[PDB]
Amino acid sequence: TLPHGHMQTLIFLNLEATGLPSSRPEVTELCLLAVHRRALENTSISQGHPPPVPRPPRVVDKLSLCIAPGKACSPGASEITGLSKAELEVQGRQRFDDNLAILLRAFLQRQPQPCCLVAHNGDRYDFPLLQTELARLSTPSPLDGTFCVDSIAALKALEQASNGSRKSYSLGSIYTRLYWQAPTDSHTAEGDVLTLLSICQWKPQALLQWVDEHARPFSTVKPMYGT
Amino acid sequence: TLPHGHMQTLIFLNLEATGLPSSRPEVTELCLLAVHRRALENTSISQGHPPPVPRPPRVVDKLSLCIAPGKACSPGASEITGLSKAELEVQGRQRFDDNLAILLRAFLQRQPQPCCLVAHNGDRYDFPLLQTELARLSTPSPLDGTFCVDSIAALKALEQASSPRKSYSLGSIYTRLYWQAPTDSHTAEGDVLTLLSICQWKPQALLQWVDEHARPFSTVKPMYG
DNA sequence: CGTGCTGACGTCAGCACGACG
DNA sequence: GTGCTGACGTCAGCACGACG
Ligand SMILES: [Mg+2]
Ligand SMILES: [Mg+2]
Repeated sequence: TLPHGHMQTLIFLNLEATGLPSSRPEVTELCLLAVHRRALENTSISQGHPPPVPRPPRVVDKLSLCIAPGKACSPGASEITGLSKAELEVQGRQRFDDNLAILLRAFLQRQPQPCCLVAHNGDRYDFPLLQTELARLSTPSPLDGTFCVDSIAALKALEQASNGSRKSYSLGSIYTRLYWQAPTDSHTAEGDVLTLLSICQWKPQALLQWVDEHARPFSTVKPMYGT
Repeated sequence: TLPHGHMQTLIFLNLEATGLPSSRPEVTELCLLAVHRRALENTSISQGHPPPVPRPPRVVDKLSLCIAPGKACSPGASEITGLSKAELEVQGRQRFDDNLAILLRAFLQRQPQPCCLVAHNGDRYDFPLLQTELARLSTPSPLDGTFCVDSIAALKALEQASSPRKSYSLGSIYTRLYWQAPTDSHTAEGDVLTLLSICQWKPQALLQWVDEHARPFSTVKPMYG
């Protein structure tokens, strides 16, 4: 019926990095926003046209970190994120190390199981990358026993509530289509995490149902690249 | 002199709890916002009357957690924070436990040293309460080696830019500097951001003051035992 | 009876390039 | 390389009611 059961926690995830998948990129900034199932069900369903941007739930756990990469950012990436290896290193940020894994483990162990990660284009980007960054380490994966889904597929599925042109599923395109405003704090880890949360809160009940149906273990995601 | 060196990181801190010091209160929500020295110094300079609310730095490590207490919130505490033991437990939030200490340790270890906490009224409330919660645990204090200060003291100091009986509550100071109300009132993160704005008013002066007044968190005495 | 139309489904070659930083 | 899409082959379902 439901592989793995009803998800008790969604953790909304977004990464910034040195560049794109060709480039064997490294993670520059990470954000996690953990929301319990109830919290999301209790989102208000008060929708005219346009419906207002849903207000985040009161109760939320959040983690936002900047990470020094082992290589420079592409000029392109450093433009759009507002980050650079020079600046992270003059500010004393660390690499993606075992210590960061211990942090992530403890954050996740505070969330009730089962537990699903949620990232826009996460099947192709955030989950492989993270998997690579984590395999490098001496510790055991903090993400073992955790599940994951991609919000593009979620929102594609959900826009079977209505047929014009074939339309974009980029984070921004979706937000604007649904709420008729520009989103904000673009290409900062937390900012896009909050945008993502807003689009998932559009139809909470339907989303959870779909997450429950399509959730798969993080341990099956294959690394973007190796060594 | 400068008793412990230049502080390389400021961690802005704020708690919500089940009540006030005469209850033996427990922590319900906790936010840490870590900003490097340089990131503070690179804040754009306040000018004009009022000056605009400074924009937070780009580079920031942030932690926000809700925590289930072992006892009920007071009616007053629940109203003002928007949190209640019932709601925290239906949502599966945990106690302040050994695992949370590990978490906090790892967060702090990611910050360059020396490192100072900053809390509004922390000398009387946040630091002792935190000290209390930590002493209950089987682990060592994650805050060994970390320093602390109170922002009420710093902001008193800094407002002898004028030459004079004001209120030094968080909202009073903000309204005084920026002529606006602050926004997400009595949510751990909200008031941390409001605190950061305050501290970004005269970034240089503040860091000077923090360097002179930072003291070890180990010397803070618990609220209760 | 067979014959032969129709609509549903799974497959695959061909085509336009998304969507992450 | 990915990820839609339309063309094609296949198959199950359905309509015929023919005759002495
Ligand atoms: Mg994204
Ligand atoms: Mg306070």
